[PDB]
Order: sequence, then C-alpha cells, then structure tokens
Amino acid sequence: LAEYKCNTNTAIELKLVRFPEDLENDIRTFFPEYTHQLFGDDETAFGYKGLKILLYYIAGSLSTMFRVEYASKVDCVEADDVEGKIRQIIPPGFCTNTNDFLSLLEKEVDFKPFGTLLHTYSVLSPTGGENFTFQIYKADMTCRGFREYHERLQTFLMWFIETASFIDVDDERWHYFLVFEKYNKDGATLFATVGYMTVYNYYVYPDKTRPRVSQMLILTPFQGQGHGAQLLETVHRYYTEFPTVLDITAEDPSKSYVKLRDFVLVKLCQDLPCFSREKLMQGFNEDMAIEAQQKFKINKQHARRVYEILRLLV
Ligand SMILES: CCOc1cc([C@@H]2CC(=O)NC3=C2C(=O)C[C@H](c2ccc(F)cc2)C3)cc([N+](=O)[O-])c1O
Repeated sequence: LAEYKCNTNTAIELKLVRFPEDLENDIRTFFPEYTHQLFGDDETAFGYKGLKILLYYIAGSLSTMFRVEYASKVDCVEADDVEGKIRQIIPPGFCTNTNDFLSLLEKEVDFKPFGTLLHTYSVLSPTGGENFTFQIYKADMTCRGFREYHERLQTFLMWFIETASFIDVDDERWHYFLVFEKYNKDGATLFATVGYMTVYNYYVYPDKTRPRVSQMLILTPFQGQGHGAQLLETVHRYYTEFPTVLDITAEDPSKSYVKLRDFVLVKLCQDLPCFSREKLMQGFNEDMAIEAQQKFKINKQHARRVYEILRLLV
C-alpha cells in the first residue's frame, strides 16, 4: 500500500507549447515548486503507481490540456482524487488528448495580448547577439477574453508561490500587468505568456490611491532575464502619470522583493538632480523624498533606502 505513494511535485509536468515538437521535448517541461495546497505538507498522492499529471498550455492563450496518466491505481481502497483536486484550480473547457491540443495550436496565430501596451524591451540571448522581444500590457476584466485567460493563468500561482491564493476578479481595484514575448512562426509574429503582476489600488482618504503589488509571477522558462525589473519599472512609470497616486509598495516585502525593489529604485533615482554626488554628501534631505514621489511615486521610506545605496556608491 506504501508502494502507491508518488511525489506530486515531480509528477506534475507543466509545458508552454509554441510548436508541435514541444510536446516531445523534455527540455520544455517544468515542475511545481509547491503542491501542498492539494496534497499536504508531504506533497504525495496515494493510490497510483507511475503517476503522471499533464498540464500543457499553449504558449500565448494558455488553452489547456489536462490528463492524468498512471501505470496502475488501487481501484476497498480509494486513491486520492487527483483529477478532482486539479479541477478545483483550473477552469472547465480543457481538452484531454494531444490531438485536440494540437488543433488549438493552429488557431493560436490569432491570439493577441489584452489591454494597453506600456513598454517594449529586448533581452539578450545567453548565446549572445540575438535579442528576444518582450512587451508589458495593462489589462482589466473589461478586455474581452481576459477573465477566461486570467483563470487559466492563475493556476500557476498554486505551483510556484507558497502562500498563493486566488483573487476576487470582480473587485475593480485590481490592476493586471502582463508580460508577453513576441516570437516568429512561419512568417507571423505570435505572443507567448511570460508572466504577470497583480496590483491592488488601495483607497486613501479622500481622493487618492496607494497601489500595492500583491502577486508577481515570472514563469520558470523566463527566469533570470530581468523581467521582474522591467515589470516593476514599467508599473512605477505608469502610475507616475496619475497625480492622485501617492506611492507604490508591496503587500509582502520578501527578501527577493526588496532586492528587486532596491535594483529598480536605484535605476530610477541615480540620474535625478536631488541624488547627485554633491547633494548626497550634504546628507539625506526631505527634498529627495519629494522628488522621488513626484517623478516615480516612490514611498518616503523607500527613498531613504535608495539614499543609503547611492551614497555608498559615491
Ligand atoms: C532564477 C530565479 O529567477 C527569477 C525568479 C523570480 C521569482 C519567482 C516568481 O515567479 N516570482 C517572483 C520572484 C521573485 O524573486 C520576487 C518576486 C516579487 C516581485 C514583486 C513583489 F512585489 C513581490 C515579489 C516574485 C523572478 C524573476 N524575475 O526576473 O522577475 C527571476 O528571474
């Protein structure tokens, strides 16, 4: 009976599929960092030998294939309801075989990003020379198709963020920022989902808001390319255009958030007059927090952090 225990982290094969060959290419597969919300602290599932859970997503639209496969199952002993648990966290309408999934691949040419283009950037390839092209969009639930797309996307929070939980999309104070990569296929330019960030537009009495970063997910294949830095920079630059925004902060200031934040705020602030070599040496001044707030909606306390870093650099 213990011979029917399978670790679920390694059993759940995720894929982002651009071309048919991606189905057969194990390099394209990645795996959950967390499955405890479905399978407990032990991250094991009872009842199956050779358990394979397939969640294949078409790279842009995230149209989904979901299949459970196994060598054998125990079915007066009852296997864990793997299917049922996964169905809690993914929308209906998934297909269940590779043929139907490949059919969806043909229609992917028509998939277009949701919302407003805010920024376009290039990342250099590891090999060097080739640039990949990326775009950040701001979307909301008024954009046709986005709600369904967000349901397909958010599942990933479960696999890669430890304390992850789904948001209430009917709350209009949610802002969505999406990252896409442009890629070529047979002469056409298609879009691939890279990541996203949800930002909550907290009300501040009486006429102001204070955006707070809630979640940010960069999908595993795109990690270590600087997407989070672009995403946060873009969000700061976006909300700067609104006088009614006080500042931008994070709900959950992790070590990695703080590292990312310190990177971006230094990038944004080093070329400002108030943070010049000469002005830094005179000490920290309220002027610095003022200018940082006006120019990039940087929190008063965050500007103190930037000051220390910049003053060390000098
Ligand atoms: C080799 C590892 O490469 C990367 C890892 C990450 C992770 C993983 C992920 O998907 N989410 C985030 C990450 C963080 O480190 C911190 C971030 C965070 C941002 C804002 C905020 F308000 C609160 C948290 C959440 C991002 C990137 N990236 O480039 O963005 C990696 O390259």
